[PDB]
Amino acid sequence: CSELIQASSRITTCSTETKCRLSGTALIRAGSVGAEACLMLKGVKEDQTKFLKIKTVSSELSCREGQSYWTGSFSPKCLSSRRCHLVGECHVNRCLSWRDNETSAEFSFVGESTTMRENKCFEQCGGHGCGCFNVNPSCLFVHTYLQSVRKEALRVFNCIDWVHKLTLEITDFDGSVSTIDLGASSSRFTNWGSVSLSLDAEGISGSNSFSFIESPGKGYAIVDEPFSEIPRQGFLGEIRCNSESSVLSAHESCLRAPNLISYKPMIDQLECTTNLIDPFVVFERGSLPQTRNDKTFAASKGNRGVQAFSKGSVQADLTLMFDNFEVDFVGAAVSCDAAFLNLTGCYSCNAGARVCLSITSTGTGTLSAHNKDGSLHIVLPSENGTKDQCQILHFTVPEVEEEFMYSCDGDERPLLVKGTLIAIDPFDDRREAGGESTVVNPK
Amino acid sequence: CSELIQASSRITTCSTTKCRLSGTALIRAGSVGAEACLMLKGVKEDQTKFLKIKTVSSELSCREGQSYWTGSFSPKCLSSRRCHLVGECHVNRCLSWRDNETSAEFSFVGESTTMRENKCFEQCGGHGCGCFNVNPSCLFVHTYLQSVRKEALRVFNCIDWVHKLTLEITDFDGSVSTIDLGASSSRFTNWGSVSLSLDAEGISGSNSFSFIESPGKGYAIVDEPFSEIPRQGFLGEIRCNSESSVLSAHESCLRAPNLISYKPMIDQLECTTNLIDPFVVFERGSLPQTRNDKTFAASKGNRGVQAFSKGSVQADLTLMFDNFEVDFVGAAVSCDAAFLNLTGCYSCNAGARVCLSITSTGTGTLSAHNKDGSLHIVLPSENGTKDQCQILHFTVPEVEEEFMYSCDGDERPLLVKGTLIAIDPFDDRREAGGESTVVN
Amino acid sequence: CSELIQASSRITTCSTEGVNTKCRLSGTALIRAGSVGAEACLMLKGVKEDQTKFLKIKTVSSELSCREGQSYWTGSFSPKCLSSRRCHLVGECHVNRCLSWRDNETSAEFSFVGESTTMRENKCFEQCGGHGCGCFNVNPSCLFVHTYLQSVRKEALRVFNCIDWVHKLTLEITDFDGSVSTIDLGASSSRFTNWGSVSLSLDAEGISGSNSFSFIESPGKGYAIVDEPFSEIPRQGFLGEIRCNSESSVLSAHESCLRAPNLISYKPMIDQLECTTNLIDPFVVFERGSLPQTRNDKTFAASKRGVQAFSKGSVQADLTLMFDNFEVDFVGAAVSCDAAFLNLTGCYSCNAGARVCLSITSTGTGTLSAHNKDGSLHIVLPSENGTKDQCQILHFTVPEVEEEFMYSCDGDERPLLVKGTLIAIDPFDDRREAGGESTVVNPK
Ligand SMILES: *[C@@H]1O[C@H](CO[C@H]2O[C@@H](C)[C@@H](O)[C@@H](O)[C@@H]2O)[C@@H](O)[C@H](O)[C@H]1NC(C)=O
Ligand SMILES: *[C@@H]1O[C@H](CO[C@H]2O[C@@H](C)[C@@H](O)[C@@H](O)[C@@H]2O)[C@@H](O)[C@H](O)[C@H]1NC(C)=O
Ligand SMILES: CCC(=O)OC[C@@H](COP(=O)(O)OCC[N+](C)(C)C)OC(=O)CC
Ligand SMILES: CCC(=O)OC[C@@H](COP(=O)(O)OCC[N+](C)(C)C)OC(=O)CC
Ligand SMILES: *[C@@H]1O[C@H](CO)[C@@H](O)[C@H](O)[C@H]1NC(C)=O
Ligand SMILES: *[C@@H]1O[C@H](CO)[C@@H](O)[C@H](O)[C@H]1NC(C)=O
Ligand SMILES: *[C@@H]1O[C@H](CO)[C@@H](O)[C@H](O)[C@H]1NC(C)=O
Ligand SMILES: *[C@@H]1O[C@H](CO)[C@@H](O)[C@H](O)[C@H]1NC(C)=O
Ligand SMILES: *[C@@H]1O[C@H](CO)[C@@H](O)[C@H](O)[C@H]1NC(C)=O
Ligand SMILES: *[C@@H]1O[C@H](CO)[C@@H](O)[C@H](O)[C@H]1NC(C)=O
Repeated sequence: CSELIQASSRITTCSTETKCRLSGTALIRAGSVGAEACLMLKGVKEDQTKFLKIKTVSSELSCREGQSYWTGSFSPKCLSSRRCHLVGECHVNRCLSWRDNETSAEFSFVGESTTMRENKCFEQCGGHGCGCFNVNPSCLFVHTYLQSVRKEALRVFNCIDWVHKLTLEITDFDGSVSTIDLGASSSRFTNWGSVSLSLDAEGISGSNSFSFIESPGKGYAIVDEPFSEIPRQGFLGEIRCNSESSVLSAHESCLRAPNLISYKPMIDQLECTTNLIDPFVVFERGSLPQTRNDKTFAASKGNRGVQAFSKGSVQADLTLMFDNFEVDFVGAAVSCDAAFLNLTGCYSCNAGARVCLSITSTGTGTLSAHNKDGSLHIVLPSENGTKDQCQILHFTVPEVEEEFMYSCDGDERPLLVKGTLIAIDPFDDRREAGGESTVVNPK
Repeated sequence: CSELIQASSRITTCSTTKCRLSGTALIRAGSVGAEACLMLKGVKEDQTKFLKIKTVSSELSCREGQSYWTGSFSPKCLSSRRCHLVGECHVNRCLSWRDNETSAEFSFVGESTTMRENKCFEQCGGHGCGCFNVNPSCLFVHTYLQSVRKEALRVFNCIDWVHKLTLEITDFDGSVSTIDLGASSSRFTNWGSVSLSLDAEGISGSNSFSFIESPGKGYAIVDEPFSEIPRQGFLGEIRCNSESSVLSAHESCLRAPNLISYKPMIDQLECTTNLIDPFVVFERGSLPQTRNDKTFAASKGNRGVQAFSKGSVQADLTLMFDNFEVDFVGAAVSCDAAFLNLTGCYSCNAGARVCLSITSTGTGTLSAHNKDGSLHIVLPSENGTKDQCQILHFTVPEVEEEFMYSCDGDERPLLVKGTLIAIDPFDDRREAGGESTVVN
Repeated sequence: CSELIQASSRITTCSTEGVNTKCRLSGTALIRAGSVGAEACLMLKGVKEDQTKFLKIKTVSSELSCREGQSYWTGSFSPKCLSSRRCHLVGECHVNRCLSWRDNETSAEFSFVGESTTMRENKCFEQCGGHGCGCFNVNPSCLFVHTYLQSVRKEALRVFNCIDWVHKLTLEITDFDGSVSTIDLGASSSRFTNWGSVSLSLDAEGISGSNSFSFIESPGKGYAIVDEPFSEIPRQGFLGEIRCNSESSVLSAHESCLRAPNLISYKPMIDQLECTTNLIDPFVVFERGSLPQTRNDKTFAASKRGVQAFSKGSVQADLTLMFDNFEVDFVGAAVSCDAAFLNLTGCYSCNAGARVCLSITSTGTGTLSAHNKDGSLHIVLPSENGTKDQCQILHFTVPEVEEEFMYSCDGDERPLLVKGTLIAIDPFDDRREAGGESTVVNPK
């Protein structure tokens, strides 16, 4: 039992059209995941007692997605062919006037594709030193196309709506147990009265913008940066498509930021390169579950989308109404014993460090702990028995040694969170790909 | 009537010693249109007094921060190629050319206060390129920018979101007044006081955003963080401090580096830009736009933007009644709800609009949820039949989703079904510019 | 006294485990935090005995502590280079050698430079040939370039984001003694006192708004806010386009530092060469956002370390009070205050905003609340017995501000005119050009 009640009152409710019903009313807080109000009720005018438990099972924010695109890993492949001045297409203005969608006759053997591709021409040296009788600039013709490095894609998306669901477990007067789902300003009729989410203060808060990646059949990941609305070089989605299949085939309908392919002309040699963000590196770094500002992001039931779970404290008021019954008393909290187990993770990182505790109690409650200056907060569930419970904290030193005071009933006792965390070196998701061209013999 | 009451108590208050006994009711705002019906009993006397409190709207006002003007810019250039050892084309000059130096090739060009730059690109020499001298020739270029359209756009961020909760209060005699309350504010009435005692209204979510004003044509949202300095490939890569400066493409405007591209072709030359079209950005996000159940729209008078909570509202009101306490409260009445239509897109920021036919016998709130609770609908119910709409976000083209609804708490099914359109991946970059005017 | 009472009743609490049956009867009071300086004055009466005692509860501060995530060091860097042009067929200037040059290949032209652990790169640019460029052969000459970076100033800056914002509500509680104690509450927390317990039963405090931001630490010189999202990797045109894992690595421009592609521009001029950078000046960024800074009524300041967000006006939290064997008898009434507009200093259309100051005359401790006509501007400031000045940040969009406020501490509002002149802040570019002409090496 948890101490959850904030207020208790009697209310008369009349049906205007004219019957009147008298109800006892209790304003309780959800408190935290696992918290449970134990209520014994007394009849208002009659001498009867009833029993009722209301338990906070979970607090979830469902991500309703907005804009979405597919991306992946890409790499360039080059065809090259240099002609002397006055040979082939290498006359006067042609090379310098070349268009990205004009294919040189040097590459006629190439059939038409539906692939992301471009064409270039670079003036090179002339004269004997470059195998030409003519001294004017020779023409290095280049045809390039993109290919998927691996035959799998990633779907990147933003979250526009975070829809709250507060799941409650209610043990009614008859002892029957039901699950009640409540949204914002929602009220549910029960056989003993009603229960309503009368004030909801749950929501995504903080100073960071973020988005998510779906890896088909391999889960989700968080991107700790704002969603990129258009293709931009140096950003995730600098190459993007409208389908999973178009990423795999590097289809021409994909969008890409300007100038993503580099060229290094070397007379008869030529390197075509890219320096793209590796989205799979991004995915592995932010692989769910991830916790940010006490919100745990993970895949929903059936891997349909992402959700933010509260695993500890919950900020929601619940108004209970009991027909013809009012509060006699509430169940008292019981103490719990907590022992530090381990601390694992990194410091100065978004993911943070995982602290695990062993919790022993004789009833369902909530462990609440804090460091001295109150900069750190631990909130974990307790029950009749002994379970390990973990959560994420964020530190900024390698050698952590911080004392906490904890309790489930208000009688605080010391607990030392001690461990070694690792550093994460500054990183760069860009990876060079590509290389020398395939040299075509002159025709 | 709505069941909004959370707590009821009898509180005595003492000044300094005069003491006043007031009935005290803690009610939830609930949602827009929700109305608390309170019959009071004389604490001292033997009178019954009726009182109604209705939530009319809940607005967050955007107090703006940094702001700039921008537009749709385009390049126009002059070019002139000279042979080596001719004119300025000597030794080091072309490779050493500075952006702010106008070539003597364009000595006929007057003074300017427009954004401009200058380049010199070496080109082929020798007989094949019309020069006796075999050394590299010099293609000089003078480029300035201009505004395509004769209109500009002001981009800005929002630093403060200031809450206003507007209440409609019905006195004992049936007199109706309107009260506005901000955070932690109270207001005296002729029957006591109403105060916003706990406010959980605010802008929450996983996205940062900004806004654009189009003078006399309304506002738009920008579903991306405000760009603090000029950056290539972002809105405001070119920006000015005024509207008039955008139209003249004045030299005081800022530019990110290297926004103008050059393609020298011996005697031909193209100067091009590939800039974000802010007008396209504007049209995509033109208000009203709804994000995380916040409806963003122009404030009345068309003076800045506001966020309206058109459905659910999270705020506690504390009511005090002088010498009166709560006798009873009006019961909620049930309503009938039927699906009307569903219009919009899927996997898009704007979302889709759902409309319901709602019939009831009194003022109240309709609440709905799909099976897994990932979708939520909150809409006002009234006596009679009225249409009500709200924005939802989906990720499939064919929607078929059963909702359970109630106004009184007794749930009934309802089917939201319709077809949503796709929005293809887009790029706001638009190519502009072209060939130069060739001198001589 | 403040009017903070929201509910009041008796609650009986009992052990239900079957061991020790101890039922305690408590009075219970649900109060709003209201704002900084808000103080509930509670006269309690005995529940089992004929006794009275006075109790006060005052909201002292509401702090959100930044638990940092990813972090990096940066600074202002500058390019320095050596250049040496060789004619075609001379030295390394053969076939396609110049066009094939790799960033990490030092030219033989610069064999004299010692071992280096500094950020550096090498280039080769083809230049003119023939007798006009001092060469016998007409194929392109080779301008070889070796470039290294250096830090201008001997300072560095640490840029970081905030992942967690841990709330702490501090209260001053005056017992029946007159004795005052300070208590700290986190979310859904309870603290026992000698008269019962106080618990933060509903917490509506948090970082809200439409902007993402991060922070900069200047070692021994405070912090700053950056009104833009943290950049996770080096990107040209952004803070952190060059970043390091330590302060000293910034100062030495160490090779372990990361940088975005092509941050060094080159201007080949036959035997002259300019190597330049146009990097974001992080010290300019720091100065613009120097703490304290107020955003959406949140005052960001140093912890005194790390950064915190203070709610100095309104505070949105409910507190649940339990009194052992005591219940609420009555509460102290709020008092009127009179406000006088002092001054208004700052800028318009800017993230920093403008600071308004009032002089608030009252007869007791409370809270002043005000609003302009359309309710787009809100003012919440602490009130005290006497005449005292108080200030807060507002945000405007005009150089000449004219706003009429209706203020109150009890509920009956009176007019108040706010009038001032705010400066404009022109659009800015944090980029600064650096570097210049190469040191020209003589051939060997
Ligand atoms: C609490 O559970 C008691 C039995 O649970 C036992 O389970 C074991 C796994 C181990 O944890 C033992 O220490 C436990 O005692 C049961 O006998 C009690 O009745 C329960 N207590 C309450 C208050 O329900
Ligand atoms: C409540 O509604 C009653 C019925 O509404 C009428 O108006 C029509 C528009 C349509 O809804 C029909 O059902 C009805 O003829 C009306 O008679 C009552 O006066 C209304 N009462 C109040 C208090 O609004
Ligand atoms: C028949 C004479 C001859 O063979 O000399 C060369 C040709 C032009 O050569 P090309 O462009 O056909 O192929 C060059 C091979 N490569 C790429 C290895 C350099 O004639 C000229 O010198 C220019 C007219
Ligand atoms: C008298 C020397 C002469 O006139 O011919 C020049 C030399 C090559 O010159 P270099 O590369 O050794 O140095 C010149 C210094 N510079 C480029 C900075 C001006 O010979 C050739 O052209 C090919 C053998
Ligand atoms: C290339 O694009 C241009 C338009 O920019 C078009 O006119 C031309 O036909 C295209 N060429 C080919 C081969 O598709
Ligand atoms: C830490 O403790 C938890 C809880 O039992 C356990 O699951 C986990 O494996 C432990 N990790 C390490 C590294 O010991
Ligand atoms: C252009 O900029 C240079 C900077 O070196 C300056 O000396 C010069 O006065 C400016 N104006 C002109 C017309 O060159
Ligand atoms: C959907 O129904 C609403 C309410 O009647 C109406 O205003 C709107 O025009 C309808 N939409 C379409 C596309 O018919
Ligand atoms: C330069 O870097 C390449 C990889 O890009 C490496 O293979 C090569 O060994 C490096 N050369 C030197 C001299 O460090
Ligand atoms: C404005 O008044 C405050 C209150 O005393 C004072 O601290 C500040 O210096 C004043 N500033 C100006 C510019 O008058």
